[PDB]
Amino acid sequence: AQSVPWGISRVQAPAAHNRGLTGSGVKVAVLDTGISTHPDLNIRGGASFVPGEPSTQDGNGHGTHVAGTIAALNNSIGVLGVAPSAELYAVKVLGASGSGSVSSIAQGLEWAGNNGMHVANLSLGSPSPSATLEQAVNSATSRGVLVVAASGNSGAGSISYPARYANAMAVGATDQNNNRASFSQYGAGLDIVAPGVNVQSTYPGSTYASLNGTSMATPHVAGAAALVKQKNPSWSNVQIRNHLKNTATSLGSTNLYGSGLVNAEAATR
Ligand SMILES: [Ca+2]
Ligand SMILES: [Ca+2]
Repeated sequence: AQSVPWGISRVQAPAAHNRGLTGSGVKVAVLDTGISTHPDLNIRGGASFVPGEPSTQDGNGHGTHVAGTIAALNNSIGVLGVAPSAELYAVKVLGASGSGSVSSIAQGLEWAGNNGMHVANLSLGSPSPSATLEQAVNSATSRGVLVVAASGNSGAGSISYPARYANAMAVGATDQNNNRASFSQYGAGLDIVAPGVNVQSTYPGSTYASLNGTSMATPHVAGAAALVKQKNPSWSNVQIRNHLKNTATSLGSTNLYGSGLVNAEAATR
């Protein structure tokens, strides 16, 4: 029995699936705690930049969960990703405690750029600016990677790093009423929002779990970006970013919502 998580429907990913767009041939790096083998996931490869964790498997759960929102397989089990044919790469930059260093994150962004990733999902933050982080972001972006990052779960009216840097697409979280989730950070730099409450996805152990956070919102956008790239293979990171905002459903102040709610139907028309 396959279920479709509410968020996947809300961004209207199955309309895009019906048009034949599933993210096929699009390479997506998940910079997180790793990704575990799972019957509803296909991992094409990856790299670890965590000291003394040479494998890319997930000892936390967060990365596996984020990965399934992007690319859970279309079949008779589990859930369904926004872009269920995307090519998933596990880039481990966070440890089991869900924490890492800017050194690790930057090395991951370097690798993504160097290995031709189209999209880099960064469901993570730093509260404090880091030059190393911003140059890493800038670097990946000039190589052609589209960097998507979580705004943060503190509830404040400013957003975390590296989401706050110009070349990273900043994603906040909405609830089932399409309101801003109380924890979702907002303010200057916010680009767009996506479902981030009660998000069911894949979890280590061959199982499924429901989590809340802007970390859960971000992969909806990463997924939607892979659909736009399959339909428009010559488009740049910047064209995709702009088209997602331009086609999003408007929710009110840009301070709070960015351009609004990502809409995969409208972006693949
Ligand atoms: Ca499935
Ligand atoms: Ca930004």
